[PDB]
This record gives sequence, C-alpha cells and structure tokens, in this order.
Amino acid sequence: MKITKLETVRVAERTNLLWVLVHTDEGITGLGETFFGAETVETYVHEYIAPRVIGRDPLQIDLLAQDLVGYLGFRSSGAEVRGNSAFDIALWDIFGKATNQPIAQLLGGFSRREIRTYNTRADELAHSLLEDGITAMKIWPFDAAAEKTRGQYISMPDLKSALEPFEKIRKAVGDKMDIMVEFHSMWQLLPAMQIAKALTPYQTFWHEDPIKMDSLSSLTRYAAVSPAPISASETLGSRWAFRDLLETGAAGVVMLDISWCGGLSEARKIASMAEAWHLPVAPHNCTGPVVLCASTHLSLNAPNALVQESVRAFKTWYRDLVTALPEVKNGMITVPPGAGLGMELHPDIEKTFTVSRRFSDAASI
Amino acid sequence: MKITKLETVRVAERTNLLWVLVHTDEGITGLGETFFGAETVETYVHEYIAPRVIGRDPLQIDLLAQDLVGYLGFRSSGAEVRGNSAFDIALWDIFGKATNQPIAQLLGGFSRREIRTYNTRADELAHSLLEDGITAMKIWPFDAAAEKTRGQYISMPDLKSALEPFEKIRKAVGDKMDIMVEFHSMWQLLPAMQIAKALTPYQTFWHEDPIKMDSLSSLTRYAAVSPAPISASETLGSRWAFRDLLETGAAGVVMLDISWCGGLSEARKIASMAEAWHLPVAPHNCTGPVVLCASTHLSLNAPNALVQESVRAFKTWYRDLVTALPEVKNGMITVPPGAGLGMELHPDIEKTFTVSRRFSDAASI
Amino acid sequence: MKITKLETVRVAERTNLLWVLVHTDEGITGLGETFFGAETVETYVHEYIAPRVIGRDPLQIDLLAQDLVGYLGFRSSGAEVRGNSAFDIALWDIFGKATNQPIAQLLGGFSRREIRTYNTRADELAHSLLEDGITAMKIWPFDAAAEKTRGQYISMPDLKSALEPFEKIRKAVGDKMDIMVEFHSMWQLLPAMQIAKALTPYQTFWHEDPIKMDSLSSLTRYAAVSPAPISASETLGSRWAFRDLLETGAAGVVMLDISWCGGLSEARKIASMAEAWHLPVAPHNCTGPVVLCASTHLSLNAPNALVQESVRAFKTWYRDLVTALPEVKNGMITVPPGAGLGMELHPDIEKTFTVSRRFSDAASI
Amino acid sequence: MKITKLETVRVAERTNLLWVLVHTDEGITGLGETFFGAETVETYVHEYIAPRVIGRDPLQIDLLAQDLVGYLGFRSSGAEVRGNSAFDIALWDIFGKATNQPIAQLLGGFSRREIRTYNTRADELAHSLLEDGITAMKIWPFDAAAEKTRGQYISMPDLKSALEPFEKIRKAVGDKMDIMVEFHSMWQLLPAMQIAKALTPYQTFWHEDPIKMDSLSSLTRYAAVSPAPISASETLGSRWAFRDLLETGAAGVVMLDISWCGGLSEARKIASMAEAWHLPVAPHNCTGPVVLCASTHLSLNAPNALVQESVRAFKTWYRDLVTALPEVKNGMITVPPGAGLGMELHPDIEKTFTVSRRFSDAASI
Ligand code: NA
Ligand code: NA
Ligand code: NA
Ligand code: NA
Repeated sequence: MKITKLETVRVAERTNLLWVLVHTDEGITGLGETFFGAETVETYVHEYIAPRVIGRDPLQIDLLAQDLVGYLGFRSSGAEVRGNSAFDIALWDIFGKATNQPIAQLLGGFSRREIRTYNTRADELAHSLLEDGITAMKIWPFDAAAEKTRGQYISMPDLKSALEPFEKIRKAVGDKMDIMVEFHSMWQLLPAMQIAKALTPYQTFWHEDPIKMDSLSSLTRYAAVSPAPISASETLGSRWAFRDLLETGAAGVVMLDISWCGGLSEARKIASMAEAWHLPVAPHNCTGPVVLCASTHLSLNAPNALVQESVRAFKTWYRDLVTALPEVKNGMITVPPGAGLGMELHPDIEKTFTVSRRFSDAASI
Repeated sequence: MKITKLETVRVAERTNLLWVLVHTDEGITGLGETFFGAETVETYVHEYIAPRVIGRDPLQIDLLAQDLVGYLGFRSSGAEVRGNSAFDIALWDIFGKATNQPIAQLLGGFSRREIRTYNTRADELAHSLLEDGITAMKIWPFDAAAEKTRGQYISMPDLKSALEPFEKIRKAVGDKMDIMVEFHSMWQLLPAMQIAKALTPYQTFWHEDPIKMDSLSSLTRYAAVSPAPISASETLGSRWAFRDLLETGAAGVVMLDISWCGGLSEARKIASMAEAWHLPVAPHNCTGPVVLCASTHLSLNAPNALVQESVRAFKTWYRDLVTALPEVKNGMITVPPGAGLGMELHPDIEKTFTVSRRFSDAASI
Repeated sequence: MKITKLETVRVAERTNLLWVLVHTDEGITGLGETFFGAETVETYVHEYIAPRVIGRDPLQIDLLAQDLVGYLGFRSSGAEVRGNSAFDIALWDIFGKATNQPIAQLLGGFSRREIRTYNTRADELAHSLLEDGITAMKIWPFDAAAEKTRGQYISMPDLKSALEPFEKIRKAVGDKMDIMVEFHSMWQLLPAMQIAKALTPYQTFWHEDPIKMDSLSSLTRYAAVSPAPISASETLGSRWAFRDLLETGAAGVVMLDISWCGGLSEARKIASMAEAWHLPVAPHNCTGPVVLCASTHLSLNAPNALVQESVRAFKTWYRDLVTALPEVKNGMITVPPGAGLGMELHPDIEKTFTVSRRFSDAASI
Repeated sequence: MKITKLETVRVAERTNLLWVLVHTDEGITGLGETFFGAETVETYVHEYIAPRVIGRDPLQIDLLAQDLVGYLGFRSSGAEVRGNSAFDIALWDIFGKATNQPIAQLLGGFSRREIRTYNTRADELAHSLLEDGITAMKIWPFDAAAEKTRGQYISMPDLKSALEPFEKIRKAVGDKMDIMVEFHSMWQLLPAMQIAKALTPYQTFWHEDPIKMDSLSSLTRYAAVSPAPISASETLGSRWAFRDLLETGAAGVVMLDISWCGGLSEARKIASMAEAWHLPVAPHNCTGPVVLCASTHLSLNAPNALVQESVRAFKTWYRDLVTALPEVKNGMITVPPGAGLGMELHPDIEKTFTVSRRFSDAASI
C-alpha cells in the first residue's frame, strides 16, 4: 500500500493537542498524536513530512523514521521531532490494522497483560488513590519556589514549606505509597542538590528532571547526593540523547514521551537499550489519549517497563475524542482491544469540539 | 520602549528564508533572519514568541533570550530555536539603533576592522579565488558517495574519485590555498575515519561535520585519526551543546550559525567560551544577507574569530532584499556602515519578490 | 575618540584603594578601581599600561583587554592584572557615557532591577540583619585558629569554639538566615575537610576559599566531603582560571572580583560560562565603592547572578569618595542612576582626604 | 643575624633589570635579581616585602618564602612573585656567605662541576657554535607569523618560510646540533599543533611554550601530535603550577626561571619533583647576570638538570654590572668561585651606568 493523504486535526478546546492521520490507498488510516505547539507542528507536517511521504509505503517504518531525521532539529524534542513522532505512531497503527494485530504484539508481544499505573489536599489524595489500588503518586511542590528565583535559589523556609506535602502523605499512609517528585527541569544544579538532600527523610521514589537536560554530564554530581534515582527525561529526543544519558553513569529511571522522542520507533529502541543498563523505562502520559494508549502498548511489551502514568479518572474529554480508551482496574492499566492502537477519532467530533483540519495529498505537495 | 508588533516576511522566490521584524512604540524596527522551514518557524513566531514579547522592553536582551527557552526543543537547531534566534538578532539591531552603535561595538568593540573570508572545475575555481585575494575554499566532494549508502560505506574506487578535486587544486595552486572539507554530517563513524585518513596527503584545513552531531563523544575517536581539526557545528544549538562539544576533548574549529544556535546572544557566549579552550570560532553563512551581516559583526568583535564565510559575488538577489550589504575587498569582509546591522529590508521588495507577511500585535495575541 | 591621559588617585586614609581615571579627547573620563598593593599597581599603570594605551580608541574594549595580557603574571590576581582590571572598568564607564547607557545595559540588559544582597555578637547581628530584610550573612570564625598553626591543624576544642557562632545564630533566627562561611584560603586540605564535616549540623550555605586556590584539583576531595558547595574564588584571575575550576568537577558558587580577575570584560565571560555549567555567580565587594557599583551592574545583567555582597550601612567614607552609590532597600541592592557606572569621584575630595595623583600622557610615555 | 635594610637598584641602560640587596646587621649583603617591570617590582619590594622582613632572621629561608606568599598574585609570574624571587635569591647569597659555601653546596652539593650550555644567518650561526663546542641552539622563527594573526592562524606559505632556518641548519651541520624551538606562548592550540606536525622532519629537540600556559590541560592534545617534548615553562610560578603541569600527563622538559617562579626556594623543589616524574629541568637565563649565576648553581646541584642556557659571549655589559661571572669553556658552564653566588655588584657602577637606588629600613617602614 501507499500513503495518499496526510491530515492534521486540532480542537479549539484543547489547544496543545495535534492529531496526525495517515491515509492510504487501501483505506487504512493511521492515527498519531503529539502535544505542545500544535499549530507549529501542524505547519511542519504539511511543509516537511507531506512532500517526503505521499506515495511511500507506510510499512517501511524504520526507513521512514530515518528519512524524516532533519539536518537541523535532531536529537531534541522540538517541533520537527514532535511531528515526526506523531507520524510514526500513525504508521504503527496502520501496521497493526494491516496485520490485525495490536501494537504491543508487533513490538514483540504482550510481556504482561496489564501494568501498574500512577497518578499525578495531599494526604486526602494519597488515601483515595490507595483505596482504588493505586500505590504511586507524583507531585511537584517545588515549582512555585523555582518560579520565584528562576531556579537559582531556594530559601530554607520555602524549602520547609515545600516539604510539607511529603510529611502529610507519610503521616496519612506511611510506607504504602511510592512518592515520585517532579521538578520540571526548573532548578540550577546547586539548589537541585540542596533540595535532593532535604528530601532524604521522605523515602522518595524518583526525582524527575531535577535540572535542565541540556548538558547531561551535570547529572553525575546530582546523583552523587540524591537519595532517589534520577528520572530522566520526557524532554530528551532520539536514542542518541539516551546514549548520552546512559554514558553519564548517573541514569536511573529512563523516562520518555513517545510523541516527543521520535515515536514508538525510537522509544522501543531506547527501552531495550535501557534494559542493557539494568534500568527501567516509564513512558510519559497525561497529555492526549492516543499517547496514553500507544504508551500502554509499549509498556505491555517492554520487559523493563516499570509503570505507565495515567490521568486520574480519564470521565474526561478523552472519551469524547476517541472511540475507546485504555482501561484502569485496581491500579493497573491495559490497552483497548483490537488491531493497531485499538482506537480511532470519535465519529463526528465536530459535535463536541471546534475542529480544524488540514490536508496534504499528491496535488498539494 | 516596548515591543508593539511582530512581523514575519517570506518570499516565494527563496522559500528557505524567513525575516522577523520587531516593531516598537519608538518606531525602531529590528530585523532578524533565519533559514530552513520558513513556514514552520513563522507559525512558531506568532504562536509562541508573540504572546510572550508584545509589550516587553526589547533592551532586556539576555532576559528575553532566557524567557524564550522552551520546555521542549531546547539545546537544538529546531524550529523553536530558529525562531528565537531570528528574534534575538532583531533585538540586537534595535539595541544598535537605540544607541547609534553598530552591533560589533555593542558586543565589546571592533577588535578588527575586517576579517578574512572563504568561499564554497575545482582547479580553475581555486585559481580565480586566489587572484581575488581569497585564500581558503570549502568543498564537499564526498556527499554523492554518502547518499549512495546512507553514509554506511564508501568503496575505495569511490573514495579515490572523491579525492580528485584535492589533487587538482594542489596541482594548480599548491600550498597557497587552505582547503576546508564539508561532510554535511552524512557519514557514520567508520567510513568517516576511513575518509579522514585518506585525506592526509592533501593538507586539509578542517573537517566539518564529519558525522552526525547527536552523541558528541563519538568525536574523540574521529579526532584520534583525523589529519585535520574537526569543525563543529552549525547544527548545534545553545552554549550547552558547545559545552558538551568542548568536554569531549576533541573540539577544533568551533562553528555555529547565529540563526540556528540561539542568536547573537548565545553565539557571543559560545565564542568567548571557545577562546577559553584556545580554539577559534567561524560563524556560518551562505544563507541569507542578514545572517551574513550579523555574523560579520560577531566576527569583527570576537578576538578568536578565524574567518567569516561568504557567498562568492553576493550581484545576487541579496542586493534586492536589503538596503546595504557587507563588502568584500581583497579577500576580507567588513560590515556595512551604520547603527545596528547597518541594513534594512529593501523598500518595496514587493516589486522584485512575491512577498507574504504576517503580523501579531496586542489585539491578536 | 582617543585616550589622552591616564590618571591614578590614592588617598592616605584608605591605603589599599587605587582609582584609575582614563581621560579622552572627547572629555569623557572613565573611572575604575582596584584594591591591595595600591602603590605597586599605580607604578604598573604608568610603567606598562600608559605607553600601550595613550592614543588608542577606548571603545575597542575586548581588543584592549587582549593587548594588556602580560607575557608574565597572567591567569592571576597579581599587580598587573589588578591594574588591567581597574583600567577595564574605566573603559566600560566611558562606553556607557558615550552611549548614554548604564553598564548593565551594555552587558546585555537589566535582567533584574535589583538583586538580593548579603553582609559580612553573632546572634544579635543576625537578628538585626533579618529585620532589615537581609537574609544572608558571611562569617569567618576559623581564621584565628588557622593563624595559630598556619592552617596545618585544628584542635577539637578550637574547632568546637569556632562552631559556637553557628549555634548562636541558629538558636536566634533558626532557618531564616543563610550562613556563608569564609575561610580566606587559610587551611591545608586535611583540616579543611575536617572543618567542613564538622559544619554539617549548621546547614551552611557555601564554603568559600576553604584551601589555597593554586592547584585546583585538590578541590575534588574537598567537595567529596563538604556539606555545602565550594565558593571559589575572588583570588582567581581570567576566564582560563575559571575553566580550570570548572574542569575539576567540584565547582559550586563561582566567585570573582572584577578588579582582581581581568575586569568586567573577563567577569562577564566567566559568568556566562558558569551558567553553561548550571552554576551561579557572586561578585565580590566590601572593598571600594566603584567595585561595588560595577559589580552591581554585572549582577543586574547576568542571569545567573545569585547575590551581590555589600557593606553594612555603606554612612561610611564611601559617600565622601564618589558622587553617588548603589542603594540598598529591604535587603536588595541596585545601581545608582545614569550612564556608565552612574558615579564619579566626589568633587574636591582633597577636602576630606589626603589625595595623591599621578598622570601619564603623550609627552611622558 | 637580622635584616636591616632592603635596597633596590636599577640602571637606565637596562630598564628590564632590577637588583635587590638585602643588608644585615652582620654586614653580609645578599644580592638578588629579577627581570621585567623593574619599576613595578621595585615599588612592591618597598611597599610589601620591606615591612615584613626588616628585623627578621634571613637564615629562615623556607619560612620567609612562606611569609611572602600573597593572598593575591600567587601561583604566577606576576610582579609580587618576581619581587619575592629576587629577595629569595639574595637570602641564598647571604646563607652562602654566612657559611663560606657556594649556593650549589647549600642546595645539596655539586652533583657536577660544569654543565652543558646552549645559546639562542642560521646555518653560519650553527657552524660557529659547534666549533666552540656548543651543540644546542634555540630559535624562534615563528614569532613574526604569530604576530600577524595574534596566533590564530598560519598560512602554509608562511609556515614553509618559517621552516627554512631548520633546513639551513640541517644542511650545514646535520645531526650534530640539537635545535630547540621557542614559541613564546604566541599560538592558539590548532595552529600550534599544525606547526608541531610540520616540524617533524627536522628532529627538533624541544618545543617551548607552544601555547599560553594558562589552562594547562590543553597541553595533552598538543603532546598527542608533537614530534618533540613540550618545554614548559619559564612563565609558570610556584611548585603548585608545576604540580598542575605534571598532572596533565604531557610534561616534558621542565623549564623555570628562578626570578619568576618563587626563587631558588621554589625552583629547587620543582626540580626534585620533576625528577620524581623522570623528567629533566632547564633553568632559564639570557636575562641578567645574577639569574644566570644562581641558575648555574641550581644546575650544578640538581641531578636532573639537563642544560643551562646562557648568552653568547656574555664581553657584554654583564661584566660591568658584577664582579665575576660564570665561565663557559668548550660548551660547558660553571659558577664563579666563592661563597654564595660568587659575585657582587661591581664597585662604583655609577661610572658605567645611570644608577637609581631606593632604600627601606626600620625608620621608613
Ligand atoms: Na514530567
Ligand atoms: Na557547513
Ligand atoms: Na572572600
Ligand atoms: Na623561553
């Protein structure tokens, strides 16, 4: 088969989201998704991807991924990579539909049928999660302090205040809850290390993006004092960035976002390489439903997948965007049934959302 | 003063080019430029930069550069960075106009008044250049072979064929011409090293982008066998990428493109850091006239600027786009006179080009 | 314009201070300053700087800095460098006056309008500072013990005695005060590490110049045991010394003195390079008013400036030496208004001080 | 005994020279010397050294060296260190006179009675030297090219021209002459390595100060390609700088100047440490006669002294400055006879030179 059209879809109600639909002459349409800079990525899909892929065989997935690597903007989570990644997800969906297989099967099989999830006042929240069988939660109580000083400095009173949610969670549920800490890359090295040390009494599970992930060698000093492994990083793109991370000797939980890192194609290879380093992988969600779903496929396949992040009670607009969703039961998530992703865009989404679409085909490129 | 409008300009005749014009309430308009993915970068300028900078003081240059660093797409030459870089150039133009000073002065002064240039059959070309006082030339005769095998392999006969231009240049002008070799990041490590060794008899001046610049530690092995220093890399963005390059112990000629690396703001800091490593800087051109001009300002200021690349006889469409150009005399280039860049977009460019413009202001953001 | 005269000024009441005034044919006079060995540095200004700079264009700042680097005495805080640094400050003052811009603007803009300051019995002092909005203080209670043994040894009873101010401060104000520790490079490595470990219970903010800064690789062992980052070092000169510091992997707070390190010219480049390492900069004061002022300009520009040290109630002789001073309000310091530094030597200082002046011009060199 | 007066002496005919005379209550006067910035160093001797040493026992040499190390300006060849070094030489002269022993004896004995020397058109010069028994010569034919580009670049034709003296020497005397190459720290790293490689066919003996000695880690890359050992460096001061040099793994011939590095006190310790690394020492001369003499004492003592540089036919003004000189016979140099240095300032030097003197004593400090 051959790719005939590239379609992009946006909704005014959720301006960070972009869907990319890859149409074929066989009528198999693949669905992909990415997040942030949706207008910019959309322009890129039509300016750059379309002229390179219309007429091409979508089943040559590794080749198409190679063919879209830019002279500029590679090894990053920039707009070009986000567009390439959404496109790659759509190819995996096509491949699944063409073979009548779920994506997890095409990756190498369902190594597990479900995987533990985690979700993002604190003590009450922890209690509610536990009773629903969720035993990990991620919080980011240092972000407000970071904004005050652009991450250069944290006063001891502000540090003490930011530690209070940890105290409250531990008082409420003790050791029954893993507590992940998100820092959103907002700190410079010295206050990051100061905060890391201060977190010691709370038995934190991971410290995610404690500093900006731009010169990774800085992580060695952080790892020297941190009481929890570094979780890094949804902000990094391509297996080459993850080689660089592994080469630091400081890598911990290997985080990635399939829509920001080069697609399922790069993500699957990052995962198997992390396993070579005896490390786990934890694919990022809480963005769109397609990324959650495709990430869940990856997490069911990769033997070293540790947890699959998800949205609490994702009763949300997710169910209005797509035809089916991954299901969570007793703190475990699994894929919707069926070939490819196991989901399509919801019929007439124009009834619920303010939809805009753009198309490229042989005549427009 | 305050920024009032962001204007982007494209021309159908030169689809890789984008101009960004920053208007102020004082009527001082700054001009910036970048290259590649012009539609994508344009969308980004209006989607992301405009809402963050309308109403802001353009003279807080370092602060505005910081404020535009993305959560994603940083430390790269991707679309976001290219837009940020064009914007930064425009701020330096405003600052120069506001102070009645050329950009080179605002960077720390004219350390030189002009700088040697270089240009990109071979033997005849070399002869012509020399007689015009140009004593360096850059060629890329391995690109055809790279395309054949996606850079995995080069046959010895194809290697021998690609060496012929070097033979012809040396036979023609001997040692009077520096020969730079461009590889456009098209080779994997092993054939890159094979080619490097084979170039030994020709006394090459630098080997530019011999491999992809995505995991820089690979450069240490290349430097171990290369008879010429590594020139790296117009494809890298932000001072953090250049820290990573310097940390390899393999850095040579430090190359950057001001419109791809974070603007004059990042470039000036990359240059002074390269000097700390006893290395030179060589800003990239042959793209648009504004980048050539702003790069020349940087090259006149930075004590470690080695050469400033330029277009042979840039009698080209350059003179139709802008009001003045850098001048080359006896193989040396200098800036056009005046405050800021010393150039503006040519009046009624709509007469020569097919122009499209887009604007953001307080009402549109 | 051209430099016409170099003037040095000393006052008998403050024998460590030296002012350097750079006169021009346009009548714009730049003011610079340095500290320690004022007679020696004065001799150097006239012996070495004057014959090299009379007749030169003062706006070529980077070039003049390069032209004054010595064959001997470079990469240091010695007399030649101190003279060069005072001269460099005066050039920045001229450049500001010529452009009607504050120095902070010429560095790249006011990234902030004010910056937190810090000052140098203990418990009462801490209380007074806090109520004036000052939340950091620096003390050096180990210096007496160091003098006793030339830094080779500290007895446990003497160590316990030197810890008492920390106890008293913490008992008084708890965690509300950052406590910086100054060691004045007075200790050898082993007792420095012993002291560092002993300081752990007091949550110190930084450990400044814990050992002599002459073979920087020794800092790696110190950093391995220190509960606070190393602050280093006002005693180091030129960006090359700071490269060496960064290369140790032990760098923390990057300290410099603009009048000891190569001027604003070297300092600005040191700052941007420290930022590449995710580290902050903290310019040294408590010397003369011009250094305090020029340092404040640097601290308002550099995005990674952490704090700007100042003199408590600098009601001192500072106000008799110069026409205006940086102002402190609620623990934050900012520059005096106006172009360049925003200050000149006070008119007829001969009324308050015992002034000596020496001049060089075209006829004397 | 106790130091009673410090006397400095300059002569208008040789403005780079400074003598320091240390008078004692026993009437034993020690003579020291340094070179460059004579007025500046003189001011320092009286401003800083005098108040610290008048009344002190001159025989506590190691202690006095320690007591003069500055808070600033240490680990350098700056003015303070040059003054300290001249003072230290004078102390060794006093110690020799007090004990009726030559300095070489007080260092640990005459390990040799004489040592090979070297001197600084080329082919004729080489011939003349050989016939006088001198079998090493040092030249600096790249300095002119360095000045043209501030050491950033050398054209291949200029490189070829600078190689001609090597060709001429080798054609004249073949392998009978060691050829040392001096670079005076004038080159950046890349052209330094280019030049080093080009020197391969000429069997050079050492490559002295090929780059600036400010961040020594750069030397590792130079040593990787150089066909001759690095000679480094008369520009470095104190044993701590030489530790840093040795730690690079690139050290070769260890060069020092006793009047620039901390005196005979630092120099003797640098020498024994170089021997621990299996490396030789080569003390710098061609400055003043006292430095030549004291260096010769060091070279007769240190088992790893390789050669002692000297002035060709030093029939020069040397014999008018001092009472006796080291003697060269058949290419070997030895000390003048007698205690201490074996020389004093020539009686009534005021008859031959335009002499200026300054004194400090108990009443002036
Ligand atoms: Na995250
Ligand atoms: Na290139
Ligand atoms: Na200090
Ligand atoms: Na020399």
